[PDB]
Order: sequence, then C-alpha cells, then structure tokens
Amino acid sequence: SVRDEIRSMVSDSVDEIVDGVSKTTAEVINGRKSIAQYATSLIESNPEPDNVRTIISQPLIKNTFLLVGFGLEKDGSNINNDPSWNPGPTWDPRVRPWYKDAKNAGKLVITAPYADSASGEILVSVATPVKDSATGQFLGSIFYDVSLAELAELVNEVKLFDAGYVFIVSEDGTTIAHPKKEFNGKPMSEFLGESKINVDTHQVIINGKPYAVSFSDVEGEDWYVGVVIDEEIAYAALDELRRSTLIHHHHH
Amino acid sequence: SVRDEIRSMVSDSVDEIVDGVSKTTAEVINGRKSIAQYATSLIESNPEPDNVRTIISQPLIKNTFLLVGFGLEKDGSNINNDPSWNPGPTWDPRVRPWYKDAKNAGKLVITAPYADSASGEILVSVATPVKDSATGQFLGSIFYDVSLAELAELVNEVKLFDAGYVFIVSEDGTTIAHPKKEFNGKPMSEFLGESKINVDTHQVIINGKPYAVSFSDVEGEDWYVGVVIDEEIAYAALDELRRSTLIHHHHH
Repeated sequence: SVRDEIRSMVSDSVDEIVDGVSKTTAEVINGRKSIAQYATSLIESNPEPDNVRTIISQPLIKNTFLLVGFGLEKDGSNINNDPSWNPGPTWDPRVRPWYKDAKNAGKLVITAPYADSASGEILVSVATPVKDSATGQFLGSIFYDVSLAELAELVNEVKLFDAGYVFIVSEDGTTIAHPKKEFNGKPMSEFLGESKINVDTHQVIINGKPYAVSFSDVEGEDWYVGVVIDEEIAYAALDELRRSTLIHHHHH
Repeated sequence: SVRDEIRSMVSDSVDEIVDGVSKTTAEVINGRKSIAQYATSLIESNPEPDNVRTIISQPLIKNTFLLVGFGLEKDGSNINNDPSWNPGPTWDPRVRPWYKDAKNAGKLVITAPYADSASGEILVSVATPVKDSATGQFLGSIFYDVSLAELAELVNEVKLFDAGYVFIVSEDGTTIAHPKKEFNGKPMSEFLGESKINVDTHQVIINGKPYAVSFSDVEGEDWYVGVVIDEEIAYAALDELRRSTLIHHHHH
C-alpha cells in the first residue's frame, strides 16, 4: 500500500500548498499596503511638491512598487517618482480608476486589474486618498502600482514538484496574477474552464487531461490563491523522493 | 516498514523546519531593515526635530519597532517616538552600543544583544548613522529597537508537532531569541549543552533525554536559526496523522 501513502501525500500537499501561499501572499501584500499608508501619511503632513518627491523617490518606494504618483484634485497635475514616465498629454489622474477608487472609498484600497496609462500592461494599484491635516478636505489620490507578473513570479516560488502552478483570482473569478501574463485581468475560465471558485479541492479536466484544483482565501483582500496540479507528475516526484531517501540511507 | 517511512519523515521534517524558518526570518528582518533605512533617509533629507518626530511617530514605525530614537552628536539630545519613555537623567545616546555601532560601521547594522536603558530587557537594535546631505558629516545615530520575545514568538509560529521549539543564535553561539526570555543574550550552551553551532543535524542529550538539533543560516545577518526536536513526540504526531487520514478516507 505504498501507492496509497503517496497518493494521500499528494492530496494533502495540494491543500498545504494553497494554504501556505495564501498566508505568504497576505503577508507580502499587507506589508506593501502598510508602506503605502506610511508614505501617504507623511505626504498628508506636508504635501508640498518637493517633500512629496523626497518621500516617494527613496529606494524603498522605488523597489516596492513599479511607480508612484500623487494626482491633485485642484488641477489634475501630478508628482511622481519616475521622470521617464509619460502617460501622454491628455492624461488626467482624476478620471483614473485608482483615483476614483481611493476618493470614493475614503481609505486605502487595492484596485481591480486595469490597463496602465503608459505601458498598457494590466496591473493593480494600491490607492490612497490624501486629506489635508486641518480641514480633512480631499486634495487628491496617490497610486502605488503593483506588477502582476512580479506577483505571479512571487507566489510561484513555492515548491510544486514541477507538477503545476499557483495563481491569484478575485472573488468573482477575475484573474489577478497568472504565470502567463495574457490571462491577467481576464476571467479564470480562460485557463481553468471553470468560471467560479470552488474552494473544496476538486478534479478539473483541461485539454482532456485531469488536474487537481484547490483554493484558499487571502486575508485582507477579496482574493483567493488557486493551484492547478497534475497529480500523476506529483506522485512521481514524491515516489522518487521516497526511493532516493531509502537508497541514500543504506550507505549513510 | 511503516516505522522507517515515518522516522524518515521526522528527520526530513527537522531540516525543512529550520530551512523554512531561516528563510522566513531573513524576509521579516530584511523588511524591518528596509523600513529603518527609509526613515533614516527621510530624516537625513531634513533632520529638523518636528520633521523627525513626524517621520518616526507614524503607525508603521510604532508597530514595527518597540521604540525609535535619534541621538545627536552635538549635545547628546534625542528625539524619540514615545513621550512615556524615560531612560533617566544621565542617559547619553553617544555612549550607547547602538550609537557607536552605527557610527563605527558608517552604515545600517543590527547590534548584538544588550540591555535596554529604560526597561533592562535584553534586546537588539537596528541602528543607522545620520549624515547631513551637504557635507556628509556625522550628525548622530538612530536606533530602532527590536523585541527579542516578539522575535521568538514569531519564529515559533511554525508547526512543530508539539515536539520542540525554534531559536535564533549568532555565529558565536550567543542567543538572539529563545522562547524563554531568560536565555536571551546568553550563551546557547545554557539551554543546549553545546556551545558551538554544528550545522549538520545531530543528536544532543538534554536532561538525560535525546533531541535532534539542526541549524540553518539566516541570510543578511550573522545569525542561525536552530531547532530542538523530540523525535519520539514527532513520530507519534505523524503516525497519528497517517492513521487518522486512512480512517477518514474509508468513510469519505
């Protein structure tokens, strides 16, 4: 009954992977949100353009986000942290989804996926409203852009026996991050066949071949981490481990 | 040969635990170092006391560190982020280990454990020198205090089968964080018997009982994570898992 022991380990492995990655993802994303909130709070204390630039141009900010910009309600001007960035002459921050999301929420949010103004790539942004200390009046919003390809790479650093991959979706099945960039912002049905999240681990047929799919909620956003695993490949990897370990122990 | 399979899983589990925790620890500590560097860089841009206070008094800073203070070379004054903190009337930041460590290193460092001036608790600090923009002359140093009890709790969040615990030591065997506060800053021999780090997983006798001990380097500091595990307890936990899984599968 070795086949049984290993098949059981595969099934359990699928669940432990998705649970672990959802915890990892929550930690990373919450960390970035906290950095964004800190920068925003400093800006609210003194929103003078030079001070804004100093706050958003430090290595921590440059390395944590793709791009950061503060758009002003008064005139649609912006202060950003990349002199090379140019969204075109008619760009108005006040009509962008990050700006409206933050304005309407009145607190830090993460946007749904949308197409970047300059690059056209699908991304999400952490977005915060800026209120002046004295009056609490809306001065504008700040975006902190998040690369979805980077997020996909990050969650796939997990060991998966070469048997599949991890992805992130929102509660309605919208793809947040897939190893294949083409699916970002698109319905997960485009790569899973299934359109809605079924949290219980289950089999799915893709390209006429069976895969195990499982999900786990991400605490802090309305996202889930999903995994797609070829259990035949996983079984082989684990069986190899078992045999290799035995042999090695005979001579050590 | 079920005993063999499980004993093997225990041995492998010991190693995977220490490796995983050392990766986790590196990530968390590097994150805190990056936040400290960011705050320091903002302060260097404008070290006026009110601006310093604004930078260090935000929730992110308050929540990431126990306490933050900027000590001045000129007169031994300080600006800190806790009006309730009082180290006594003769406290001079310029003679403290965090201050000298940062001054001498000329870059961000983490101190060896030392006794806090106000509380007497053993802690470590992230410490950074502050140089003025124009002249690059030393203005003073900033400490960002790290709770060792919190760090011990953090690294012990890992699942250990109720079979033992995780700790952190520096390369010379000095305890950085132990679940039992009494050992912090003391030689690891006080709880392990062994005085030097042996990275290969090995058996150690403690209180006349055998334990498996393993270590893994932490990238970014001269620290190691160690684990002490009762393999008899671990075997039982894993055997229970195997049996429970089998039974559950018979009816599901």
